[PDB]
Amino acid sequence: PALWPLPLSVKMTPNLLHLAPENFYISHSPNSTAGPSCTLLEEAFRRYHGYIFGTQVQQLLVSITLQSECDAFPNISSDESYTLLVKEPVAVLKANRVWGALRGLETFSQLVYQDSYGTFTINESTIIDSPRFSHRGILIDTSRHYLPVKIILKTLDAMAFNKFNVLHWHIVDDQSFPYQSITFPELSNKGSYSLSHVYTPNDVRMVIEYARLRGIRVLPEFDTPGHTLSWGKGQKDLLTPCYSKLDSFGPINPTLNTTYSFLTTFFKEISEVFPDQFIHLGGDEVEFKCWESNPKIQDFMRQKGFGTDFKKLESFYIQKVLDIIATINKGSIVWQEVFDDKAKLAPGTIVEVWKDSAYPEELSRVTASGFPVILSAPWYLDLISYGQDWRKYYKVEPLDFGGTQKQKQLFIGGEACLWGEYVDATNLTPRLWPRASAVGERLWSSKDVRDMDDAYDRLTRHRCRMVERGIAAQPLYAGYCNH
Amino acid sequence: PALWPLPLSVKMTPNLLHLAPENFYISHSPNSTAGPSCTLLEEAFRRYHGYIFGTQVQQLLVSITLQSECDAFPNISSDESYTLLVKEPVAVLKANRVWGALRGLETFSQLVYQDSYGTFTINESTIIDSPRFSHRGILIDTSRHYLPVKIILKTLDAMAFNKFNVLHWHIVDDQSFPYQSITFPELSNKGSYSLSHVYTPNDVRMVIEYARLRGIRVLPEFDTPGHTLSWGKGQKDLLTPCYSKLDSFGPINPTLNTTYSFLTTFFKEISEVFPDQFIHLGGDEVEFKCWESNPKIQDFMRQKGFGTDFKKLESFYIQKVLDIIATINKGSIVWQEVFDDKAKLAPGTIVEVWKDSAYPEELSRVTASGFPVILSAPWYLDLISYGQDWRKYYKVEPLDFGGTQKQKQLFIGGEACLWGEYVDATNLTPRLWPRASAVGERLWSSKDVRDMDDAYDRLTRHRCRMVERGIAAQPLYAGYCNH
Ligand SMILES: *[C@@H]1O[C@H](CO)[C@@H](O[C@@H]2O[C@H](CO)[C@@H](O)[C@H](O)[C@H]2NC(C)=O)[C@H](O)[C@H]1NC(C)=O
Ligand SMILES: *[C@@H]1O[C@H](CO)[C@@H](O[C@@H]2O[C@H](CO)[C@@H](O)[C@H](O)[C@H]2NC(C)=O)[C@H](O)[C@H]1NC(C)=O
Ligand SMILES: CC(=O)N[C@H]1C(=O)O[C@H](CO)[C@@H](O)[C@@H]1O
Ligand SMILES: CC(=O)N[C@H]1C(=O)O[C@H](CO)[C@@H](O)[C@@H]1O
Ligand SMILES: *[C@@H]1O[C@H](CO)[C@@H](O)[C@H](O)[C@H]1NC(C)=O
Ligand SMILES: *[C@@H]1O[C@H](CO)[C@@H](O)[C@H](O)[C@H]1NC(C)=O
Repeated sequence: PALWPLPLSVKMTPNLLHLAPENFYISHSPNSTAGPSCTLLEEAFRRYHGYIFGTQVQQLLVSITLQSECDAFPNISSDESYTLLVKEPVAVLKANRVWGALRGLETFSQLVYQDSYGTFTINESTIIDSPRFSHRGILIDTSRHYLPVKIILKTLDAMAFNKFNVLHWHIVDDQSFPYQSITFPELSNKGSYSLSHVYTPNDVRMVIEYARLRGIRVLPEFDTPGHTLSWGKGQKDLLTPCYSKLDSFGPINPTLNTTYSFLTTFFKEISEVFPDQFIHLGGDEVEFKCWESNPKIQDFMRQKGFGTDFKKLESFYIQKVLDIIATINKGSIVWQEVFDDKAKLAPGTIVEVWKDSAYPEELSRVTASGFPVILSAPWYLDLISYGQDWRKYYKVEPLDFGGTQKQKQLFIGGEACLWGEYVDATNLTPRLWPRASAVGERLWSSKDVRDMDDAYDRLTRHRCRMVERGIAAQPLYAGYCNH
Repeated sequence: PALWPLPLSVKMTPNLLHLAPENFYISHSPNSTAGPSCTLLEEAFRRYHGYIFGTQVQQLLVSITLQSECDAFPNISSDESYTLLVKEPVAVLKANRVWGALRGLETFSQLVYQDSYGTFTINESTIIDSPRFSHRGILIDTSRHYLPVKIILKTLDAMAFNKFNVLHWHIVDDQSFPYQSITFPELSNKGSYSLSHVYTPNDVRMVIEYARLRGIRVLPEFDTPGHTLSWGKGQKDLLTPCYSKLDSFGPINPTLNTTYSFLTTFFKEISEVFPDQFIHLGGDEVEFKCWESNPKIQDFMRQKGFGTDFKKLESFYIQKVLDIIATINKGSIVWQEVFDDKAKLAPGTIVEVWKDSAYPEELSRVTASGFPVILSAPWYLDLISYGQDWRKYYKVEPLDFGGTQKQKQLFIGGEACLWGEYVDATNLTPRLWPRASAVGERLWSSKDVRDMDDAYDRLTRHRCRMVERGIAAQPLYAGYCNH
């Protein structure tokens, strides 16, 4: 009886219906673009029947209206709207695509409950729902700490329970390179913490398909030019050597052709491994020091007439990378610095705003320039604090920044980020849930859903539900669960 | 060979000795006051054999010098010192009491490591060790959230790995009364979150014996007169009705004869259930408004000539409870307010300093008045923050306050506290370890052990060892463990 996220339009009635575990079917409506050949739906039907059961409404008929997209990979443009008509003798779930059906199945399971005598019950009701924003993501960091594939899958399960639809996989960084590249086997061979802390091509396909079956996009992030210390272990001459030499290395060297030919071969591979339409190129916190200390780079700066402005060198670099992505049928997402340091961005390039200091203004600037924008700044869940910090994440109102409606339309969503300096398998799940659920509701539910007492009431029970489903979500406050 | 806490004296040699898993015995020296009939040692030998193994030193002989105390419960006066002589063919662990042997076994297990080829190895070495402080505790809160017995047992194991010797069990409080009382069945029947959220007499015995086998004291805290809301559900007319009329209640009513007869009977039961010599009476955050609003109490204040000074009414209450404890062969521990509010305490009453505003001065006052003191103030592990907060707990130097040497001798130790408003079985362990390990080394090791790099280096490996032993201790920073 606790809905989370709260659907767009909910109409409940005090009429009670009952379900019989051994005689309740989730089936395909005779009128549907999907049938038993639709693996995604067939698996969801079985999956949710187990989540639900561990007068009589004897069946839930599922009807997909338009071409189902059952065999496709979800996209930022995917329609996740759906309609739920709970009545006897047959309940009906209707949606334009399989994506909306997935969400509706989750909502339906949250409606079913057991009364005082253990009787499976559901109230007669009508639900009309659709997300406020299209990009609702969780960022995981598998470089600062390697995360076993199983916990990544458990995270995707929790994401589906919360209607998140994007897993921003910040797979590599300075400390380690777990991604196993087939065209460049020395990256992980030499950059991984160990050969037992790597993601084989199969581990990757596994995350991706498991995510697809839940309507979740897997956005890979291969951060450059900064945050690339671990890439140097296996790719010679990629990183920039620093000077008082020094045994220190800086960001990727943007003045070498070998750098671009390597990035060209590497991203062609990424374009073939990750089916998502987008590739996050990163571009955050590039340290200019080593570049400036390097003699050859000083000459390159002279030959290009960049003077002493290294943002131009950064821009030069990012623009060549951006161009490579553009030739491999992929879109690009970058951290705000790429935009702030005046790089020339092609239309459609998504900018992710992560810096907390006056981010509403950064939102105006980005959308003013006409670029799609994603907000993560107020949702750095790795920055833990004492108490109910879920309230501050919940209270955020993303569209509160100066701009026209056309500008506001460039805002496509946000992400709760769980960077890994202090996170691994021992503490990931409770740190992530239910704190991220606050971001989930703010990104899915209408802007007006803001009552804190009601939020607390539904979140408390949704958290217990996550625990009964095997997600070690931490408590909101003193209390207990009846599970 | 990552020792934690760092022993008092460690003399290491580069000579390597090796152990044969199938041919390595931990035995009673023929010269020892303990033998096979000593269950505590027999269980430890077995337990540590499994921890160690998941120029040959064939055996580790254990010699207890004075009366063993094998069948007793540990006490604040217990001698935990020991000596470890690691040499071939027989190593020797010698201690005055079994308590020191327990500590020695842990240290011995930390000296054994597997070399590059999986060979069990240990460096020839000599260790002389004893704790800097006698009271080294962890406070758990099973009221704000019920904790299944298994996580309490699990916590006791981690405490042993870290040389903690006191479990401060804040068993009840405002939100729930999990303790099952035989004399007062309704306290838990009506005050627990549910009947499946209680500690039966058997649950309590289990915690107590499991702790004893590890040289850990179980210190019970039944907080009064404040923090007693749940006690009111099953014991009528115990709590003070507040007025202004009001279906509202405050702390325990100190003016009724029924209160003291009830507490006399209740604490007699506690003195029989918990073998530890001390009972923590609590006494923190007593709100006076409810008392002030009660007519009958106002009368009592008049009859007693207390005027409008309710601290006198508080002192009155706690002094009577303190007297009850004194008549049942137990000592008392109280939160600082009892001392601060000028209650008359008998010699030997221990005062726990928990308020962090100028706690060093509070330490000065308490010891100046001649009372033993325990510090928890700077170690509130429930108050989480971003990053390596383990370092701030580690940097604390407890004896840095004004006082003579005699005053300083009254400081008997401290506790790392993990209050439960935001803690239950889903997040307790990773939140508690290795953060509490910092406090563990400050309370055990000498005052001069303060190098941060060395601490970081040993803690990091100690944390991996904890994970290996089944404790989901969270990471200190980026990295990995050689699983
Ligand atoms: C689902 O239906 C039940 C009715 O069977 C609703 O429960 C009733 O709630 C109202 C007001 O809260 C009470 O007056 C009734 O006593 C309840 N029913 C019973 C058992 O008599 C329940 O509120 C409905 N769900 C929602 C949220 O609409
Ligand atoms: C335990 O013994 C080993 C081996 O004698 C010590 O390690 C040697 O340390 C020296 C100098 O630090 C190195 O040159 C050797 O290469 C090491 N031996 C090995 C493993 O090849 C080790 O220091 C001793 N342990 C302690 C803490 O004293
Ligand atoms: C865009 C981004 O967040 N970059 C870095 C940062 O500034 O903070 C995080 C920790 O909070 C780090 O993990 C990231 O590497
Ligand atoms: C002595 C003591 O700590 N008393 C209260 C407090 O002030 O802080 C804790 C939370 O940090 C609460 O759980 C305790 O009930
Ligand atoms: C399918 O559509 C037809 C025609 O609109 C209608 O008569 C029939 O009742 C529908 N069947 C179901 C199960 O919805
Ligand atoms: C026990 O003590 C005796 C007498 O001091 C000594 O001879 C013997 O070696 C000791 N045994 C062991 C195993 O330490």
